[PDB]
Amino acid sequence: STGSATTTPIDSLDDAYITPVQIGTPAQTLNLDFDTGSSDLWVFSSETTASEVDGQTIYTPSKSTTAKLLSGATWSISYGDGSSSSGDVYTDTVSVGGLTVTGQAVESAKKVSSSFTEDSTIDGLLGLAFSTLNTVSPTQQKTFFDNAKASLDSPVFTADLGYHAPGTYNFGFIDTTAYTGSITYTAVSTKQGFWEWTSTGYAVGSGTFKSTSIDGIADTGTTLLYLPATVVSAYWAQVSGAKSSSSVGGYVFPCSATLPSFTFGVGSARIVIPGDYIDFGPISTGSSSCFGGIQSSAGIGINIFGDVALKAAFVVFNGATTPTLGFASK
Ligand SMILES: O=C(N1CCC[C@@H](O)C1)C1(c2ccccc2)CC1
Repeated sequence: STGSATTTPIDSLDDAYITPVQIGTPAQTLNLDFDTGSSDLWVFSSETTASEVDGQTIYTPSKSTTAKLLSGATWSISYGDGSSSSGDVYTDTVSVGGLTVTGQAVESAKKVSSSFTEDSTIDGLLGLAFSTLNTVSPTQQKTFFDNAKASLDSPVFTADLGYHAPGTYNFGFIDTTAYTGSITYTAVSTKQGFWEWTSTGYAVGSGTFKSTSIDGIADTGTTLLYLPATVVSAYWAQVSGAKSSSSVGGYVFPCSATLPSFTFGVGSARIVIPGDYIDFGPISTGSSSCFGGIQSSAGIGINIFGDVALKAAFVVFNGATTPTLGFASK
């Protein structure tokens, strides 16, 4: 089997991407944030504290003939940005782009943090990291990909995120028309439950490439590119007027600037992120200070190849017995 679904930016800045997902019988379609950095499929629901729902589409298990309460099971998760949600668990039929999993754990939110309430465009998350990170207790549950894997034509999914444009998540096949040149594959460590890999270095603009190992995660659920402070300083040094602002929470730059590209290594191959992809616009409405898309990972504890990086590439998440990651230009 295979599945193919379009993923759409939630706003003009590509702050996140949403992908329609069918849950239950008859289908209830929710727009979920596919997140390769976590492993819970959770949704706004009829059980979510009413004051914490503001425009989201909710899953109502009592209206689904295939929903079954997973007795005794609860979940609770916190994300890198300090957001969180928690609740109880149903199993139900879940389809993405024509690919159906029966008995998928669908984590129903009783509580969500303010950041989720305030984003009317995201109805939940669909985790695509390794199932070892799944938070369901006392019986850990499998991700949608982990459940679908054995039925797929090939045990893979691909992320093809657009810059200010829709893109695609494919399950079970590699669309050879969706990228240029060849896909370069690179080793993955699953020890922390992430799609963790080691970039071979970087370049800033037309500068010379610096060979250096940068260990990080491929995370579709993180907006920006978070890299070591040395690397980030070298980037922003090439933008007149750019500075790290403690008050704003990272590097900012004059909105009148033309940003240089940033290149990252994947083995001997190179992925080029155009300068425009690094512009996240005014820090507040009407400001001439703009927020940068490349930021320091110093305060995080891990480097994160988020959407800014991934949208520059066609990315293969290969879930074979020994997982790997593949990157191609497009
Ligand atoms: O809605 C979110 N956004 C991310 C920040 C920019 C916003 O436009 C979108 C939040 C989120 C999404 C996915 C994972 C963790 C947190 C904070 C709730």
